[PDB]
Amino acid sequence: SMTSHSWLCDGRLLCLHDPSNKNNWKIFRECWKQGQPVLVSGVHKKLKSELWKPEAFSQEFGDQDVDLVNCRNCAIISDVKVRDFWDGFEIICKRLRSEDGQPMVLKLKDWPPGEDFRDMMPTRFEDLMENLPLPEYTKRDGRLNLASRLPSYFVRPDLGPKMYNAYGLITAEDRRVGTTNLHLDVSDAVNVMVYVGIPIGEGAHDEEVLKTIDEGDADEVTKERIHDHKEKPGALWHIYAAKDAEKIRELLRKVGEEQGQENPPDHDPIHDQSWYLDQTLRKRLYEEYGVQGWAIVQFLGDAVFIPAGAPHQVHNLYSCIKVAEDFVSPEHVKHCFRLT
Ligand SMILES: Oc1ccc(CN2CCc3ccccc3C2)cc1
Ligand SMILES: [Cl-]
Ligand SMILES: [Cl-]
Ligand SMILES: [Cl-]
Ligand SMILES: [Cl-]
Ligand SMILES: [Mn+2]
Repeated sequence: SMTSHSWLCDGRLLCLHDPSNKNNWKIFRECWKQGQPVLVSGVHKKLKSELWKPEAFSQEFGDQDVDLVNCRNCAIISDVKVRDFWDGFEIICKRLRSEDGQPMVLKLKDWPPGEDFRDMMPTRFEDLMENLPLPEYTKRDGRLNLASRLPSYFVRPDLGPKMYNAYGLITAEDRRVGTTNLHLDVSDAVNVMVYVGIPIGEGAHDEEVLKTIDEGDADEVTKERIHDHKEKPGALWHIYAAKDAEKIRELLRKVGEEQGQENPPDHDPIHDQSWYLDQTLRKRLYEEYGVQGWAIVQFLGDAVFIPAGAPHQVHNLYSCIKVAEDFVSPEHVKHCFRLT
């Protein structure tokens, strides 16, 4: 039967099933007030799927100049054409190669750049903004979005949305690297998976993806989405409560020191955006500091709600197109205040 919601992370994470149901706020606000993330499935079924294809992005925008990042070593690839990224999104034999001659796992940096999404892609902008879940929270003029209503004593989000485009991580060694490193934001955010690209050429990569999900501490209900429903998994997230941020900074200072980094005793390893918590570091955070996170697999059409002040990291299982919008809920506005 079709139901309003279910629970992931062994009862710790709300999953809403109908992205446009006007009754969702009744389910959402109790979990949100506690500082928990929330997942909403099914947003892909509301979108014009022809607007979100990698081939359309290459055809329409391919002559723009951009920078990429090699996810395996953090090296910047400067001043290339955006088609050089998009044409290798799913076809491995078209990817830019590293010195060792392997195809690179690449992230497209800051594209569209700054606040330019609305001006460069007005039809995409309309399609996404009109179909965001929890619209009183997430729409620029929503009654529970304080983004446009606050004085300069608060840090306001930029005008969005923002696009996040990167290849999938492939090997056993890649399991220890992030697409986006551990960091926190002072605004709330909703992040929608609009396209998952399962590649070809090295097409038969199905078992390292299951081992990544399993080692990432993903729940059994999450594994039933793949095996029973054949949903396409895009990315593995770890999210931590805002109240656990200082204990995470203590762990990463101790590890920085063990590894011969020479940081002052006050430095901020979360703001630095330089760490990915692999299986070893997550176990150590739990055993040594008592801190547990939410391990979330974001499938095609899933919208992840990230509370302000919550440390989070992202590991792409396949090639992903994500679009995220920032907002300021009254529940979490304290995290963007500039005093005390
Ligand atoms: O795509 C769909 C997914 C689930 C449903 C099922 N209904 C059940 C009633 C209800 C009440 C409150 C909030 C949500 C719901 C969802 C319908 C469509
Ligand atoms: Cl909070
Ligand atoms: Cl457009
Ligand atoms: Cl709402
Ligand atoms: Cl990063
Ligand atoms: Mn972020």
